[PDB]
Amino acid sequence: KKWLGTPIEEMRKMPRCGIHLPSLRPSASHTVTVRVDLLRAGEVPKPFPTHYKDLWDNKHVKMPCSEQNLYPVTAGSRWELIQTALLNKFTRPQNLKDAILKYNVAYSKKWDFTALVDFWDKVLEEAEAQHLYQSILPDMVKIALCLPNICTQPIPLLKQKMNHSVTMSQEQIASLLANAFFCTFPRRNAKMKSEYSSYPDINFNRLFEGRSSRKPEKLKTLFCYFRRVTEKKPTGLVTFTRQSLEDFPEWERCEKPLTRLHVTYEGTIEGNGRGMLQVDFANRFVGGGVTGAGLVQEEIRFLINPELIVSRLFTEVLDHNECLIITGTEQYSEYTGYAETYRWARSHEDGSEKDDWQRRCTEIVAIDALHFRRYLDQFVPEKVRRELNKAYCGFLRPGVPSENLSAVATGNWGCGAFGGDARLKALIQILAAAAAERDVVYFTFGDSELMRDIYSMHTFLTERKLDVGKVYKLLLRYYNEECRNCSTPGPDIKLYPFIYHAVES
Ligand SMILES: Nc1ncnc2c1ncn2[C@@H]1O[C@H](COP(=O)(O)OP(=O)(O)OC[C@H]2NC[C@H](O)[C@@H]2O)[C@@H](O)[C@H]1O
Repeated sequence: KKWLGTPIEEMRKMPRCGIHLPSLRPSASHTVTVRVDLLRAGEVPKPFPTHYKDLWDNKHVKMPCSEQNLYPVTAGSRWELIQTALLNKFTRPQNLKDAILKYNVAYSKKWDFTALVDFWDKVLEEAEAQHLYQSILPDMVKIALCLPNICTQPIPLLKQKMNHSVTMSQEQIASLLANAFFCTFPRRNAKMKSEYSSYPDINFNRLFEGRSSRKPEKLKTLFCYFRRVTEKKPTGLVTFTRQSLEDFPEWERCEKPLTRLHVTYEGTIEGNGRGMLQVDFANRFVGGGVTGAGLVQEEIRFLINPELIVSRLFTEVLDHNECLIITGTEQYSEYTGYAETYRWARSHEDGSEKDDWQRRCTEIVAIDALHFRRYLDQFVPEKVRRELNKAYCGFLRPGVPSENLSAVATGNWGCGAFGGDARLKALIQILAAAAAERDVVYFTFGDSELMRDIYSMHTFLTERKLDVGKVYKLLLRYYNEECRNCSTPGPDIKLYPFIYHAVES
């Protein structure tokens, strides 16, 4: 049997479980960059304000089209330099390289474009390369240079400790990412960098470097997205929300019961978690190394839903008590394989429903697990409380009643690159969801024994009526009784057998 637990169709999904969405209006906590009054279905949103307003300070994104974006000639407008550079024709890779370097002269010998030249000549066919520079690259420049006219409102930086949302259009995002592709964002490339050292990289320069055989598949995935939005302008909105909690459960005395579980070894979070809160196994610098090296769960999601990539422009590094909730992004590509075997399969027509704010019903939460430098560290109670607290922040929607919350679609969070133990992390998530009072759909990603063990454990704890606080205390018991006074890196018994034994006595 390929799944276990509650049947998947008894789990709450959006937009069916949701409360009627109230009128979309700006707020001290909500930035909205489009004309709400003119917002209609299938209609490309209008910007608000109508004409470019500029801020060049330490609270908002520094835009390439700002008058204060200067370069040494006397002080010259780098924006005029960007327009000059890109309005040239592209016949070969060198002409895009030389164009991008005109306004990034400091990095003229730190930036390699080997992956791009190979993609242009070797990987793509002639009719594919010809279509790239005669249609796709020109149409990318048009939307990039229209940034002033499309992004009229300053975009606020989502800093540590801020509970704030920014609601933006897909066309606006299209423009920003087009600018990112051409590496136009100022003050965002420094290594010794001061101001944006706590933000992820935004400019795409590293997408052209290296001799990795997966660089072309990243380009294909992004050029699939760019080709799409260029041809037919997208009409949706995307909300990015930074959540930062101060009051977490007192886990040891939490009387809340466990909730329902559906767990399967077939399918994926994105493929089979439609209308559910889909977890992104993030880096605290959101997006990971999507714009560079790195091609695992987060990056892949960031590439097939590239409108997530723009979050890197305004999202400060996540502290332990924080997550980034992105609602509205569209999936543009399909893929095969994973990491070194990842490949772009084809375009994907997203058939998701949209809400009263014209966002696609796709909620993604970025929560960073801890990167454990050795296996035994994660069982230390403070590391357990941290991961619980991170997941709990990822799942909790205060302001929404629990019966109006979808299930969470998640998986082996923290247990790939970050060396976590899936059984420990599964239980952590199940406990987090229970505190947040939501159901869990778990994808073990091809692992059947893990599915059985997770189900059996959930069932055992449910039928003995043990609450969050009792299970938490068992985890603290596991460390003290079997991990603390431990001879070699491994203890004499694993977590699950310990729980079974300790509860049965
Ligand atoms: N699409 C999908 N669905 C469900 N499960 C998946 C999927 N893709 C991968 N996985 C499973 O999740 C596991 C964890 O993936 P990984 O990307 O290693 O997550 P980590 O949290 O360990 O890694 C965090 C780091 N990696 C990329 C980020 O930028 C972080 O720096 C991985 O081993 C797979 O078993």
